[PDB]
Amino acid sequence: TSGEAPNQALLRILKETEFKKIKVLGSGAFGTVYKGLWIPEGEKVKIPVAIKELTSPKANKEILDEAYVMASVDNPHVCRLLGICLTSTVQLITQLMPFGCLLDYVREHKDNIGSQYLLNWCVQIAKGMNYLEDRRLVHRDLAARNVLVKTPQHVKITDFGLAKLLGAEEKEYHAEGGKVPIKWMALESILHRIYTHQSDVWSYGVTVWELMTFGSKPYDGIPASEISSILEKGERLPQPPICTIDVYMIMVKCWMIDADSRPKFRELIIEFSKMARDPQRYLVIQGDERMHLPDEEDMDDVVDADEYLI
Ligand SMILES: COc1c(Cl)cccc1Nc1c(-c2ccncc2OCC(C)(C)OC)[nH]c2c1C(=O)NCC2
Repeated sequence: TSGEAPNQALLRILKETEFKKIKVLGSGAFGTVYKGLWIPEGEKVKIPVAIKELTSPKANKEILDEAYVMASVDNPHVCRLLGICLTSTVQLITQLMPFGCLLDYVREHKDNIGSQYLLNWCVQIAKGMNYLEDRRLVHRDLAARNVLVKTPQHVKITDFGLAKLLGAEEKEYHAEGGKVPIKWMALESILHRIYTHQSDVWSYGVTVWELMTFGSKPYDGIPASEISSILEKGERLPQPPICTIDVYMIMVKCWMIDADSRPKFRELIIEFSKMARDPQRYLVIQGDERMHLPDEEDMDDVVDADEYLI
């Protein structure tokens, strides 16, 4: 009948014996993440990987939903699923992002982050979000904590546990009850549980505010049950001190009540790319012009996953 295109994505199932040097990397609401070495047999390659797990049939169902979404994405600024491992519990395997999430990175390196890096990150995140929109994918959980740092010059979008695939001709996603990041959601999402690419645009604006404040908590101290009425009165996140009106105006446009009046991700790319050409004209950072950002036996055959294809 009618519908979409066949999702001919490949789901790689990896043997447990192909993973070495598994060390814990962090745990939390996302589950627990390990780091390790994926060594495909017959291939003189060692690939640094991260391994994620939430053994309930509930958890296995949700982790497979995320695998489906990630196996269908291929973009330099979106985390790529290398495969799944079918052991006691189902694990996801992805490229190792050695610098962690961007929220922790900007907090740790506040005094060595310049306008060039900040505006470049805004370009890359908008490029990934625009790609997800091209695949008719609403992320529904865009935040600085869900952006990972491959290198200081290269970031990728992660965590697709809330992501939904909009059908053709379908414009919105009507969610149900469940814990949702209220301080990153558009008002129509908080009020009516409606999510679109334009509601992701709202979350993009909050994510940019996170970076421009070097990792400040949005509405710090406000209970989540108050965010709805505060947004309805017209209140928004304040202008960060390093932000010119040019950059802050872009954030304010992401928080418009009219979802169609918010900028498109393809437009966020264009605007931030212009500003990244003259970064000190749009971000005012103390000492910006004087800032720098960056095993052994494995080294010989270590290859990053971005250079390991099929
Ligand atoms: C969804 O993609 C993945 C797949 Cl398939 C498989 C494994 C991990 C991810 N992604 C995530 C990493 C991560 C990914 C890659 N390398 C390093 C990382 O960091 C670990 C840590 C704990 C320091 O977090 C900053 N971290 C997080 C996620 C995530 O999903 N939600 C929030 C925390």
